[PDB]
Amino acid sequence: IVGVGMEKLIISTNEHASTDQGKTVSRATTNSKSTAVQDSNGESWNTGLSINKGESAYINANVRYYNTGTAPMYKVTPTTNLVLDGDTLSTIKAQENQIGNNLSPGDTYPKKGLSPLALNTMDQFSSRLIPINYDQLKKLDAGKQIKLETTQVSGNFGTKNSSGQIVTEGNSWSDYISQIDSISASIILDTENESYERRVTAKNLQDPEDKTPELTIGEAIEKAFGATKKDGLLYFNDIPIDESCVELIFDDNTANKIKDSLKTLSDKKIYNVKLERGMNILIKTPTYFTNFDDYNNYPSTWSNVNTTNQDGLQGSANKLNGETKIKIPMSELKPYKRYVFSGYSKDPLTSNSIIVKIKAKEEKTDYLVPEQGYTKFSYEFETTEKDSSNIEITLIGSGTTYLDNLSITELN
Amino acid sequence: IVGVGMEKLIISTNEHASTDQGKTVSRATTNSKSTAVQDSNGESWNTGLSINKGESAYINANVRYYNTGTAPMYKVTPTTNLVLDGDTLSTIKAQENQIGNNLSPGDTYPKKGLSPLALNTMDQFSSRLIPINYDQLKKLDAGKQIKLETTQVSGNFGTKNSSGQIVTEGNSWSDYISQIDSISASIILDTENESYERRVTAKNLQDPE
Ligand SMILES: [Ca+2]
Repeated sequence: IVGVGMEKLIISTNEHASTDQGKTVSRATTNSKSTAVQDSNGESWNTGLSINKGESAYINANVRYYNTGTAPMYKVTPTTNLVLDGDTLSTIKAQENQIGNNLSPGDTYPKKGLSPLALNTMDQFSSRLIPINYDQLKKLDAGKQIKLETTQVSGNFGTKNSSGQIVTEGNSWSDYISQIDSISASIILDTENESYERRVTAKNLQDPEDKTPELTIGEAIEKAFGATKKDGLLYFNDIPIDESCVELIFDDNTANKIKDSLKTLSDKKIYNVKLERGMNILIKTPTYFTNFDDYNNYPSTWSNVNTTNQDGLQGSANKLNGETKIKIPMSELKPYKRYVFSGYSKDPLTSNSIIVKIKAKEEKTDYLVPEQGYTKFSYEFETTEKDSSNIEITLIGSGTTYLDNLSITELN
Repeated sequence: IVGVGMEKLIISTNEHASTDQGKTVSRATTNSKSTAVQDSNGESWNTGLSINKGESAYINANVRYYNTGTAPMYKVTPTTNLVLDGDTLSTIKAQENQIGNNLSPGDTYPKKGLSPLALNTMDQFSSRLIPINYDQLKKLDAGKQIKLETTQVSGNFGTKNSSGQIVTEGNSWSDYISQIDSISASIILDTENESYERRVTAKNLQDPE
């Protein structure tokens, strides 16, 4: 999975400015019928400027290639789009100057610690720069930006023979993109400072001749991301990626399919749903999360803690008649980003609702009525300038209610 | 292990200069109701200067290639970056004018005692000079420096064919770079007068096979 990210853009205006300076000496005489003598001298200066409306300026872009798949790509030749407002200025296929020989998974071309490469030419033989129009130049000078979109990437793969001779010529990756994408379900894991994109084969139910094995979502996740099991829970390296401990974001079709297939399922767990073709699953590991059993990474400390019972999702409730409090030092938060606070609450015996207050950019209050089963609430907030007041949150509520798996995540 | 080290850079200003010179003679006769006669002589001088803001100057680089590995590289073809402040001016791949046919370990192309090769073209056919902007040219005139960073190198290796000869076409190191780097550890030794880089294979304890 290869993408292109632009780092900065350079505008080169194309004008022809010149200057002049002269000097003239004259002499004249007259003979009336009385004589006259005339002298003259002086200096002159001139300035000029010429601008071509058709091709007013040129643009240069610095880019970085990154890979997040499971296989390397040799001879990376990506194609990029340049958009100003709704106008695609040009599409440039990478020339010989901008082809990466090797791009291993998790790596980057150019390697981390090196300057980005410059894509400033459009023709096949790297001889004609990228032009713009005068109106587009005025739009650029007005503060508008240029976005870079990647549409396709061409590369080769390696085949090893018996005696060990890698050959990467004629082994295009484009012969397998359509076939692989049409029989597989895509799963994405978005950890901090890292991202993984995977494809897992899914069985077809209408074809009696499809002998490929059947997988559930949990098994597919474990196979794809190399997760390990401790006590029935999935761990990536040390981060728990259990259903209750992360954020699952689907598209409309996958959400509808999961909802429809959850009715006939006994366990009523998303990880037990059968994986089907075309599914799109995204997992976002939380920024801060604790389960009151063995995990905690919050900068502060919970005000009220009572985890001396076998309750909650797994042996942890942390709730008495008093209300809890969190102080956010704001020292580890994005200056401009929207966050989500989520958790599970169960009300065994009917009581009053729970009132939540969050102050990060705006003061918001909501009332939730917990049920006999734990239910996610997932309220939202947002930072302002990284130099604002500490975020304080209350979970006002009585009636010996319960809590578990309270987490904070970010969104893109 | 092939790298590129720049030695100096040369700026060629893309200015146009012109000069002129003139000389004129005149005569005017007028009758009034009289007799008037006029004789005149004049000269002129002009100087000009034209500059293109889009392409203000060209640049040239003198570079060498050095090898510190254990194997030779045939047909060296490195790619370099030109950085002024944080702006990569251009990414140039070596054309046929800047290819090292042979580079034995510990050697240098060109050999020791020869002047560095000049990199001053950017297109595939070496028919186009590297341009810079007016702002970039002023930055150069303000004392700022251009740095050269190499990103990748393309080369060949030799093998015996069915007739007992040696063939270097179609054998590329890029097919093996990733495989070698994935399963090996790197060790570098820096002496007073030379540097050595090596790759040594390492065992994976989590794979029983
Ligand atoms: Ca728990």
